[PDB]
Amino acid sequence: DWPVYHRIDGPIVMIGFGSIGRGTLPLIERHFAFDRSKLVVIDPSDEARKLAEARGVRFIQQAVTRDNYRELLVPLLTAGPGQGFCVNLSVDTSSLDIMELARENGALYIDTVVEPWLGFYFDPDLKPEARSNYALRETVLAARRNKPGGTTAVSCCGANPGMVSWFVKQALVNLAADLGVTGEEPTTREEWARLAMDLGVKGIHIAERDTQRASFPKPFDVFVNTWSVEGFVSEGLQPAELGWGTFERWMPDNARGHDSGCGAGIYLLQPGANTRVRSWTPTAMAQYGFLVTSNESISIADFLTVRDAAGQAVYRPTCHYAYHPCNDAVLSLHEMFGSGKRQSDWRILDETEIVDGIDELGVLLYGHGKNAYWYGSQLSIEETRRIAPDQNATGLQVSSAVLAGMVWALENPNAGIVEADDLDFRRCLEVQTPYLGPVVGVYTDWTPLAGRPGLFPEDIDTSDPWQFRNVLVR
Amino acid sequence: DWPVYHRIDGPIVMIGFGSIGRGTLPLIERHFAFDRSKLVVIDPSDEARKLAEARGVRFIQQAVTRDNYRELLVPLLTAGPGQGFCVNLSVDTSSLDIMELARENGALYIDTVVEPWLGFYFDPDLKPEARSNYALRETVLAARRNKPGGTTAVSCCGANPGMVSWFVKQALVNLAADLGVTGEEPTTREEWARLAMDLGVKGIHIAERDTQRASFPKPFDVFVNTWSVEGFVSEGLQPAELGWGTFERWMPDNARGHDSGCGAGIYLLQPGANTRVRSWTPTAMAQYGFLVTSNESISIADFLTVRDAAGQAVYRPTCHYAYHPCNDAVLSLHEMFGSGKRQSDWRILDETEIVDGIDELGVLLYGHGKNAYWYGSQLSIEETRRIAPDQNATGLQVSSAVLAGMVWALENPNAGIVEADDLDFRRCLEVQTPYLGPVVGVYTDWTPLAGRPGLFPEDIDTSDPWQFRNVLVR
Ligand SMILES: NC(=O)c1ccc[n+]([C@@H]2O[C@H](COP(=O)([O-])OP(=O)(O)OC[C@H]3O[C@@H](n4cnc5c(N)ncnc54)[C@H](O)[C@@H]3O)[C@@H](O)[C@H]2O)c1
Ligand SMILES: NC(=O)c1ccc[n+]([C@@H]2O[C@H](COP(=O)([O-])OP(=O)(O)OC[C@H]3O[C@@H](n4cnc5c(N)ncnc54)[C@H](O)[C@@H]3O)[C@@H](O)[C@H]2O)c1
Ligand SMILES: N=C(N)NCCCCN
Ligand SMILES: N=C(N)NCCCCN
Repeated sequence: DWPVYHRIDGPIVMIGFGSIGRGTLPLIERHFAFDRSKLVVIDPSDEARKLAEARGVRFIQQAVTRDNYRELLVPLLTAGPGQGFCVNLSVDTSSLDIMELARENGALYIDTVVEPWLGFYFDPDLKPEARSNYALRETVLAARRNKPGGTTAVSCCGANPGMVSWFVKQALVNLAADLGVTGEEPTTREEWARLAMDLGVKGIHIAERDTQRASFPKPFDVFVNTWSVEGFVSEGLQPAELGWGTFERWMPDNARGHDSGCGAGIYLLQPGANTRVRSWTPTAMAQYGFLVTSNESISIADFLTVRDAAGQAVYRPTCHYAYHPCNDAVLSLHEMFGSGKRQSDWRILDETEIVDGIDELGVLLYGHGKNAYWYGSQLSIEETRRIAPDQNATGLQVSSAVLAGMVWALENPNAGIVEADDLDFRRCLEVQTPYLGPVVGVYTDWTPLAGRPGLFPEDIDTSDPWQFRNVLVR
Repeated sequence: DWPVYHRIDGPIVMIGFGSIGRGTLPLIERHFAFDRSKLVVIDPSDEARKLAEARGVRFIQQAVTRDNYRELLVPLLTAGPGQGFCVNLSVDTSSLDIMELARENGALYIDTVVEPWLGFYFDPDLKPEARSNYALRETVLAARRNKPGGTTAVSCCGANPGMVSWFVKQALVNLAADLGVTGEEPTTREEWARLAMDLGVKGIHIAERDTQRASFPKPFDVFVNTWSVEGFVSEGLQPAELGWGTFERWMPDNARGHDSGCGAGIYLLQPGANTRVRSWTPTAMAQYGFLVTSNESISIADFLTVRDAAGQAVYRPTCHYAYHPCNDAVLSLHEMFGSGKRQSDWRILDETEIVDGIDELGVLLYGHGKNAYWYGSQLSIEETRRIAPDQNATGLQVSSAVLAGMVWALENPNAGIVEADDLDFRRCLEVQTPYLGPVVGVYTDWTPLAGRPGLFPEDIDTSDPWQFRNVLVR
């Protein structure tokens, strides 16, 4: 039977009951021991309420806001008798503020994104830099510097960001082993960064192809996706953003850096979901991905940075998302950007509405001696239905990563604010792997210069195929 | 009863029996009197052979090539009694060479495209300019100069190019009445151009939205379209191309012109089917179109050119395609350009495989006192099935235009080499309109600057919304 990993000796407050909350609830019920009445879900949606009622769980129909979050969450999280867990799977709420509240009150915390309070992105006074995930992540890093240690709070532990950080570590270990380099895995950040450097990893794509197909044709003026439409659209309209590698010799005119922080990132003055990059996955082969911002684009690049004695970064990989979402989402983006406005309506594909497909999600490490190596999950919708209810393949990759992060936090409850790169990757993947379907590593000789130059002149760097100059669709 | 317009007393030689041939042959049988045994269909494919045999129509299973076209076609064209008609609906054949052969032998000719002999576009020696439809059109214009008058040959008489030239004329007439511009209806090229000038038409999009949806989900590694995949892909990989208006104040760095010829065109050093433009149709509202080259982009701009005494152009409209193909074609393009190569397979949607949708195809005239005006056809697949067999809505707009061109050529058989702009638009529309479904004019206040500037800085021209600088997606 399914492993029960830990007892939760206090309230479980789930904030948000959308596609991820719905997929995560049954895993929490499955894998943790707790009096069922300890769990309560908070979401303003009527649709969410009706589903919660059907699932028999306590439900509070309320939006968490800057104005009410303390009066609402403090009593719920401290109801006792022991340590509670705030599982934040919402939109429109401040990850940082909720995380800091949980910590102040001794509750564990996890989320899958650094989200700001509602209103954040449509303020007519926020410059593009302030919209970036770099900036948002810096608020979390600052919180950690201000209050080191204390109760564990796991930031950005979904599929991506989240799981993909563990994939990068496993991929680095495999690359070394495949070269016949034996010896202990790295144990410190510095050792991981040096392993990437020593293997000659120039960069990393979070290389995803979602092939889930709907049972109905795409409706006009409806945005369709396999996870949050609101969240995807919001992220898609943020600047394109990437961790910026030391090997890069060119950036677009509209690229910008940051005055402060870890130094690992740049962003482009254009929306990520309307920015294409040339990339590759095992099922897609060569494909376009969208250069949508993601926390791990920065966090992984930062994590794998090697500095000289003077503190200057001398090695860092490029890192960014190369996302090919489901066909209906591709059409939805073309519709949205073509119209200049959000569709009037949206829907998230339910497992009952998906005829077939997988969410192929992995990390593509490139520039090393074997050119490119993709490592990740090929979870199908059919396998998903066999192993976890109320979600599609996209959702299960996320919900199972939340499960893994929750197990890690319960096992390591005094670790302070941590990112996915800080967790024990082997333990997290041991928890998650039952929900990931095939997890495979595949080498390819494909590069962004395959078939180039073609019929027209192009500004390419033929000496270094994986330069962003060659990857970016221009 | 359907009108039988004329008797055709000689051979009817149909070159190519793909999607358009299959839709055109029944209209030919319906609307012309002739002995059925005088029709001959030539196509290399077994698929076509079986379809022609099912119709009891004479079939020759050959590819027409530069090597064989004279020995193959001359006996067919001249079999008598009296004047034959060459109906060229093929790919991979030289429109100019076959046209010249037909003329030399006194046969009428019609096609829907200026196509080169197979091998043309894979010539790695070929400079981009030589790939352009402007160049191909110039070979036809030079043929007309070399041999003025003589037997009628109608070049590029499909839906677009073809029918849309007639829509431009009607739209100009409608604009003149709605704007209160007095004067007799034009009856010469010079008068038409002067009317466009007087109305202040800055430019024209061939503004198309195909909403035909398939009964099956898009297959991986299959290019799906509603008409020729080979043709669309070929055109899609040609340079983006447009008739270039005198009002334009900016062109991109990768734009180029021509050293000779009519002067009406530019092209961009990038593939047209991977070039997006901001455009509009009544059903789509604001949308992206692809800037795919088309003969009429040049022919309409040229036709509507006003010159001073020196022969310098003082007015000319911008004119180009802004094509939003069916959803499966949009996905197919993303797949093809993302992979850097043609899919392994392709299919053209049969009417039996289309669940719903329309081919909304018109002309969007902009820059005048009522901003923008769209005029064209909203033909649905349902209406298509009721009125014509063996084709979808895309096919019927094309096949009915070929019918109109054939009627016109029979009534005007010594007009020499002509384009759709040279034909009597009222007579052609009188023949075609029964097959076009709703034909409507719609004004809109939309402009390419709607919603702009937005979240990010953009290199726009705020002085004049319709500038190509604002239309082109960068
Ligand atoms: N790291 C990853 O891999 C990953 C993957 C998917 C989603 N996410 C993120 O997880 C979150 C949930 O995604 P989803 O697919 O479930 O989204 P969703 O849009 O399906 O659901 C979001 C839910 O939040 C609720 N909500 C809105 N305002 C709220 C408020 N003020 N307080 C409480 N709840 C509120 C909505 O009613 C909705 O049910 C999103 O922020 C998304 O960006 C991360
Ligand atoms: N102006 C317009 O509106 C318009 C619209 C659609 C198509 N077209 C053009 O019309 C033509 C026909 O389109 P379609 O949808 O029927 O294309 P299709 O791809 O369905 O059919 C093309 C046919 O040509 C045949 N063919 C190939 N090589 C040949 C050769 N050497 N000699 C004779 N036949 C040969 C093929 O076997 C096939 O049956 C294409 O060139 C296309 O570009 C124009
Ligand atoms: N990483 C993002 N920008 N969004 C969340 C993506 C989740 C789909 N695997
Ligand atoms: N005009 C072209 N480039 N191709 C022909 C398109 C026919 C779709 N109405």
